Amino acid sequence: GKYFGTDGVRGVANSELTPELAFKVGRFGGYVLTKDKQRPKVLIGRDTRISGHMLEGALVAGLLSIGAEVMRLGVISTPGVSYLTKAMDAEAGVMISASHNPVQDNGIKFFGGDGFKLSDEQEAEIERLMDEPEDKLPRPVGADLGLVNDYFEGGQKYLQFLKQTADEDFTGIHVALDCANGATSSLATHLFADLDADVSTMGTSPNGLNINDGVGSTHPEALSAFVKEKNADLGLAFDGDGDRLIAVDEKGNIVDGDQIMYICSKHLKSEGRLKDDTVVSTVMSNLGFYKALEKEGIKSVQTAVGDRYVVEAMKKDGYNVGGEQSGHLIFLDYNTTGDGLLSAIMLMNTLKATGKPLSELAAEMQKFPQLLVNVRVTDKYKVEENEKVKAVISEVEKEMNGDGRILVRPSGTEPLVRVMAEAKTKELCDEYVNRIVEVVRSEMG
Amino acid sequence: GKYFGTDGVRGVANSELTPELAFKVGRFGGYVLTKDKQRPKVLIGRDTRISGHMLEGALVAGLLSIGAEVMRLGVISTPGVSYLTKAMDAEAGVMISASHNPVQDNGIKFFGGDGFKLSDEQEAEIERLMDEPEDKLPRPVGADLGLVNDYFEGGQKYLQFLKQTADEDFTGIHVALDCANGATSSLATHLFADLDADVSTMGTSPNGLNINDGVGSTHPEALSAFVKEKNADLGLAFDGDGDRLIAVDEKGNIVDGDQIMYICSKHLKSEGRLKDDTVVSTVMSNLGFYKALEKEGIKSVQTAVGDRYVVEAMKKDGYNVGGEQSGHLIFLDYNTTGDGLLSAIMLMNTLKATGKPLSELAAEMQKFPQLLVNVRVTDKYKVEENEKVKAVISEVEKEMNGDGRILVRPSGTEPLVRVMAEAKTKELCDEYVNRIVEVVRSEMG
Ligand SMILES: [Mg+2]
Ligand SMILES: [Mg+2]
Repeated sequence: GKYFGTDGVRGVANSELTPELAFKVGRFGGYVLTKDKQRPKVLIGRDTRISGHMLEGALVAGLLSIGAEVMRLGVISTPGVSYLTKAMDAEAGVMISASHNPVQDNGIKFFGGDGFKLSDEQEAEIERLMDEPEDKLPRPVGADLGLVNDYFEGGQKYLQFLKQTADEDFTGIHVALDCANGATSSLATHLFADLDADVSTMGTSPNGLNINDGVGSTHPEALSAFVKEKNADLGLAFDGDGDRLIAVDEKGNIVDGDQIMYICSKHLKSEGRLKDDTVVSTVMSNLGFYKALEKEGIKSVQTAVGDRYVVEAMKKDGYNVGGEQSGHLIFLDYNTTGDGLLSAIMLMNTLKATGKPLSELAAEMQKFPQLLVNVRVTDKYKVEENEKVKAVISEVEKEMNGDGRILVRPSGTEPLVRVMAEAKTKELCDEYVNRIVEVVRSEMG
Repeated sequence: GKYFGTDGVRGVANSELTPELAFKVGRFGGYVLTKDKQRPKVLIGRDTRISGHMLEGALVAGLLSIGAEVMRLGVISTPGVSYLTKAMDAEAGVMISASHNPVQDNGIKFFGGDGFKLSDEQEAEIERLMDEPEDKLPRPVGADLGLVNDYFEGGQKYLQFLKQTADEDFTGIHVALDCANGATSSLATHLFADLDADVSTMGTSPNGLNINDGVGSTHPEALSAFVKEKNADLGLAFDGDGDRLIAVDEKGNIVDGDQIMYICSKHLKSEGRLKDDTVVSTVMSNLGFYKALEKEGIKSVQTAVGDRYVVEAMKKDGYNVGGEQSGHLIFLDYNTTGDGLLSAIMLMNTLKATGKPLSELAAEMQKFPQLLVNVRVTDKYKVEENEKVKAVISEVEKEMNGDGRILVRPSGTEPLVRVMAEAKTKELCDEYVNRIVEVVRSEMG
């Protein structure tokens, strides 16, 4: 009924996301794409998950059973697929991965020919075919059967395109890489060695079991240690499929996606390349990122959470740069989806154009402290309105006067509500939250 | 109910032999083998059929969904699989091919750990699982899932083993190869170039569509032309999966499996290596092959048609050499199934040990002429007994007195009977058949 969430088709591999489903996906999916060509060119990529092989085989089988021309890519980052499908006029690109999730999980994600996600009505038709119980789709025979020519060389192409967006050799910079034991493990090390940086690596020994196991964008603490240990200029932590980037300065502090977006968009404005000097972001972004934008004369468009809205916003009005705090950054001049390595190169560009250390460049955006307090309440759903709670909030907001932010949303999992403040100091956070919290306890408990 | 015929699982690819079935085969097949190891090592090979890829993917998926360790071999001859599985203590070997059949057809064939076909009771259990409508077999998750390490280097191993059975370099011999555009296309050319023979090739440009297309063991007429055209010492014509060999002499005449068996078994007797100086063959063999055996003091055991009986016979009583007229020859000292390249090397061994041309060596076995006549009859099933027909046959037989043979068997397809004589001359054939034929017309018509 719905197999395509916001990440395409996800599940625990073999339990929920069965090789049986990956076959029907590939078989019906290639049908929906058979309205263009009747030999649609389709690219498959995967990350280093052990189940990728089981799913790639079953999925490739379905694509060849309706006549699609299949191009195995091997293990490559999701950006690589997006770039490659558009750069080789393919009708689609599939990526088998579950990003930063644990190893038992896998997923199937589709790209149409433009390098963006598959159109929402195309995904619709697929789902409507997978709920009929009788496959009456064609079964080509003999030479009408699908044909496979592998392209394990495609990584080298994507690599050479990234290398061409480097403004100059990164000589003299000692960089440390955490590749999450995932899709970027071989790509990243070849990319930065080839730009003549000094490269120390970790999380680059994938074996099908160890993806995002205390490594990668979402477990940056290890890379923090490894940078201080090897006295590196910075650390780069991609996630399992290479669409996120989180950095680490020479002093070992985490540099999140808000700060990277700041650092780079300010670099692009400095070169005339940021278009309309605007930057698209989500509501997930820290208040002091907007503050830092106004102080550098960069307008901002804010959207709802989710890659699809950030990219839709940039597309409508020609925007050059977008991103979320998670490390997902889109440089629409170069690639149609978030690209960890691309982010990394723009970051390195800034490091060598300004000669400053990454500590200093991340300083120029002051993050506002946040504070969460969880109030157990009897019925968490009748606080949306309340003359005493909704009042104390509006009071607290205008008092802040744009140098702070409130958010109160009932938990879904549990019988409690989450009160969260951003302010310019931890102490303003404490009081602002405690005002709202103590009147919430006045009703429920 | 029965999916495993004498060639394992055959069908037209995607119509009858669907990627769906290849999945259940791989999934249930690896289960039946999970009673040994619970991570059974399984080898897959294939020929150059375009559908091999679709079936290999689906089949590999099923093997990984019950935890088998899968070793893709790439394209390799059926002998290669048999040799390799036994030489690497694997629990099974799968070969995806349909031999000499047209390209739209494919098949799945299983080898147990000994390098012989899977035990007949193991194949039984598989079939009994594929007729239950509810897969309640395990579904390992996470690291319990199957694991794949490719071994495309395995051809080079099989190649180096064959190269070690060559009694000496084949220098000075100009050999022509017809590889049917199949599994032996890359193996054969590297093997004979490496033994320093002068090598002309044809049917070695496979593209997934052109397997056994007027080339290979069963269409030898092209290789006949190509040998005369390039003035070669001999031609070798393997079939689609490399288990058959048919040769061609310098004058362009076909040398069938009876004659190869003769030529080689006489060579092995000459070196003390033919064991009990016996040779196993089928009833399909030409009468003058037996005659030629008695004249060289080689005993013979004769069996029913089918690889499985020839190999069972050799196994019971330790026999060294066996084979059918089709080119399928077993050299149990070296490999557990028919091996085209192996046959070829034994043949080359003889050519260089005796210095004679292949014309002369094939001369020493005089084939008896055969003759078939087809008699339309009203009910072809009441000639098994007939006082007038069964009498004229016994008469004709004892007259021949062991220098001839009769066979009369009703056609299945049609309303007629086939009368077939072997005699020492075409004229004895003509009369012997016409006697039997004219009394058959005396009843039916
Ligand atoms: Mg991701
Ligand atoms: Mg064969």
